[PDB]
Formats: sequence, C-alpha cells, structure tokens
Amino acid sequence: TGAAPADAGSGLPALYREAVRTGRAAEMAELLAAASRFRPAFGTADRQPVALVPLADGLPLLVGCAGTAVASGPVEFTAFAGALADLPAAAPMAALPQPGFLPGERVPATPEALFEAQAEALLRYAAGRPFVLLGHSAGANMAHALTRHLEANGGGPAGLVLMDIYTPADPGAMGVWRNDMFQWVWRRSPDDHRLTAMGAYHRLLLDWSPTPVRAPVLHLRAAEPMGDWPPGDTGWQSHWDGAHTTAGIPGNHFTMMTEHASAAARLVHGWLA
Amino acid sequence: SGLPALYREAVRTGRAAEMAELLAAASRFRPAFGTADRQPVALVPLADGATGLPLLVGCAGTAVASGPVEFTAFAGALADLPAAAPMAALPQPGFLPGERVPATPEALFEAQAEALLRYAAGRPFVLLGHSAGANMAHALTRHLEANGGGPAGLVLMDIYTPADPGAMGVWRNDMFQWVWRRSPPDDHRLTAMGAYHRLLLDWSPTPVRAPVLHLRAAEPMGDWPPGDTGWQSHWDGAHTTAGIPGNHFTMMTEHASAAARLVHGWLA
Repeated sequence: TGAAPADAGSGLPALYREAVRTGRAAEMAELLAAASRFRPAFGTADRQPVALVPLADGLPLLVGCAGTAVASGPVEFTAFAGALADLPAAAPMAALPQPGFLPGERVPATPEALFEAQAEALLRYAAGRPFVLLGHSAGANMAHALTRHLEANGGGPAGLVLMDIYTPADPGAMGVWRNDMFQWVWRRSPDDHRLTAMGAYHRLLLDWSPTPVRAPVLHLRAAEPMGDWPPGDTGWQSHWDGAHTTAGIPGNHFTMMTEHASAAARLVHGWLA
Repeated sequence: SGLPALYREAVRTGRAAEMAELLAAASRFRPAFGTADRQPVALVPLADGATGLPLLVGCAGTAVASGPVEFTAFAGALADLPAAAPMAALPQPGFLPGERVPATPEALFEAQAEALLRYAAGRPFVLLGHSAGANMAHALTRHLEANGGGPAGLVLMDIYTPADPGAMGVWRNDMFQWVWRRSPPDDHRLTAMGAYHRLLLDWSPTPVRAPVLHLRAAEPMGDWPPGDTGWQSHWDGAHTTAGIPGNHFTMMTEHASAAARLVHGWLA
C-alpha cells in the first residue's frame, strides 16, 4: 500500500527498498534467488576468468574472499588491509572476488564452476607460496567452501579464518536480523545486476553446510549483537566447534570489520605461522 | 539489465511459465490501493455516438501492451459502421507511471464501477474484453450484478481460465513473445502484469446474468499437434458463439472489423 511514496523507482532496487521498509527481507531474498535463475551463468567448460586484487605487502599469503552482499567486493577488506600493512613483518594480502556482481559478468552455474575458476586464479597468484584464506559474514561461508574444494582436490590453505559465520539455511540470529542486514548493506554501498548476483549466491549458500576442514580454523566473532536479542543471552553468537582459536573482536557483525578491523588484523597477525 | 532483461531471457529460453510466477511474486512488493484509499479511474472515449444502442465499454487486458490502445483497430471499424453505438475503454490501474496496483478485486472494481457509472450518465452499457481483458470484463460484470446493477451484455473474446488455461498454458511463451514486440516494456509494466496475474489465477468462469456474446479465434495462434479443436476458447451458455478470422491476436488486429460488424449486429 506504500511505505515511502517519495521513492520514484520501479526495478528490483525499488522493490528491494520496499521490502526492507516493510520488514520482508526474507520474502525478498527468495525473490532475488528465484530471479537469478534467469541470469546467464558460466559452467566449468567455459569458465569466465577471475583476477585477484592486490591488497597490501615470513608469513603466508593472506587471501580475503569477498562476501555475497550488494555492498561486497574487494573494498570490504581495505580497512583490514590498511591496518595489516603498518604492522611489522606483516603478510602480503590479496582478495578473491565473487564473479557476477560487476557488469556484465556471468554468475556461476554451479559451485564447481566457481571454485575451479577461483582456484586457478589463486594458485597462479600464489605460486608455491603457502596461503591462508579468510572471509567475513557470507564471505566466510564462501571461503570455507573454497577450502573444501581445494582440500578435496589434494591442495589446500595453511589455515582458514572465519569471521562471524552463520548457516544461511539455518540462520539463527541472522534470520531474526535479516531485515536489519538488508538495511545496512544498501546504505554501505545498488542496481539490478548486483541484486541478482546476491540472489544467485544466496541460492548457492542454501546448499551450504557447516562441514569440517583439515586447515586449522581461526574463528573471530563480534562482541556486540548487530540487532536486539530479546532472550538476553549470547545465543545469537557465531559458533564453530573444533576451531583452533576462537577470538572476540569489538564491534558488531559489521563494525568488527570497519571501525575495529585494527584488532582483527592484530589477532590474525599473532595467529599466523 | 533489470526485470525487462530477465523477462526476455525467460522468453528466449522457453520459460515464460516461471517468469509469470516471478512477476507475481515481485508484484507483492508493489504499493497497492484499497477500498479506503481508492485510486481514481477514468474512462477513455474512443468512438462517439453515431439509436437506441448501449455504450460499449472495452475492458483493458493485463499484459504489457494492453490498455485503451488495444481497441484502436476495433473502434475505427466500429465508427464507420452505420448507426454505430458509442464506445469507451476502461484501463486497468497500475500500468502507467506513478500508478499503484489494486490491493484486492473489491478495490479495483469499486473504482471501475464508480467511473463507469459516472461516464454512462444513465445509458445502458455492454462490457467487452479480449484475452485476459475478457476475464476482467467478466469479473466486473459479476461485481456490478452482485451489487444491484450490471451490463445489458458482455462480450468475451477468446477467454481462457488462467489457473487451468489449456491451450493458453501451451502457448504462454508465444504470448509473452508477441506482447513484447507489440509494445517497450519497463519494470513498472512487468510488475503490473504480475499483480494482475496473481488476481487472475484465482478467477473462475462463474455464470453471469447478462447475455454473453462469445467471439473466438478461427486459427491456432501457436502450433497444436493434437490436430483437433481442443485449443479453442469455450463458453457454455453463451447467447451467441461466433468465430472471428485470424488467431488470438490478429482477431483484434487485421480482423477487428469482422469482430465489430458482428458485435454491432448482436447489439441491435
């Protein structure tokens, strides 16, 4: 019936805005996931290329896998990389993008086509150097899956850093806060292209499950809830059984990797090698 | 790219079925008008009174190139038949910029009924629809008759049942392809189409009191392997049932004068 008549758009962005204004992020995410079925997609035979984006320069290569939100891309690491740079003996860093958010890239048809494409960029960028993968929010899901694929094919990273991971199919607090997230990722920045990419990766991440990896895991989790939590406990918190190290980072699900990315850089640094 | 570019990919790949489902879903985020906050509807005059014939009111259909322009071929023929009845078109709210969609069937039809009865100024009228517009002319006849009025007639052209469309199920993709070329569809027309798909999927072919002139296409728009007449529009209990030259679309393009000579004679 109309939450903000002043808005004069009509595409998916306007429909997106009207979803978040009326508390229907879940309904909208499904819409976007169904929409991505009509985006051309690349498969393993004709993989579109992927280029890692340099981020900074005894430690292994650090590789940040971009998230799958509209706000996501290499940019999301730049505070972390900048804080990482001015550290003594700091690792060199790169960034793995998720293809399709930029024009006019295809999304993957399958996870195998994605990880085959990201894995060839990765090994070409790293040479024989050991690497450690990292990712935050949905980028944490994306980095664990790439890990699965690397290890399954006889390779792998030296360790896996997973900042504030949740299960998309079992969202816990991240479902309760879904509309709150959709709010943030817009303002942080969104066209139809980026929005259907988010839809396609959301479809990918409905088949995701919290399965083990060989690589030692570092699990960073925010100190503050991003939304409100009526139960009043820390039941909202990200979890990872069998993590080598679990470490709290000040800030919330997002501000841990902006206003407080300095502390994450320091703890990552003290954990490597 | 947007919903225009997804729509064409769906049609290019034979998936107009999923595209109608998507737009139905996408439309549930369109701002809507209820009966309380009604969006005004205005009739579009097409042909002047040339009696004592009733006013013909075509009901606009629900696809992306529907509206009062779909009655230009028909209304031109009508205006050069001798002693013609006048005619106006009734648009469907939500397809033009800045317009909202109807929240409920009740909201749309109270808006339309208001407008239509204003414009008539006492004159009896005949509701006329083609394709999904037939379902809308029917659904408004039901609404009016339920509330103590109604048209003196109803003209259903090539009406199918959306939930169980038979041949229009088979040909949905040819439908979508043609309605695009006829147009240039934007997000706002695709999302309106979707809103009207949602309401039409609940539509059933209930009987009406007014006499029904049923007009149907001679030719199968798409191919029909069965080789029989199971592709044709079907209205049991119609007053009159006439075949009109052409297929679902050209029956109101090239052969509109055929439809209009026939309507004209049926009315008088």
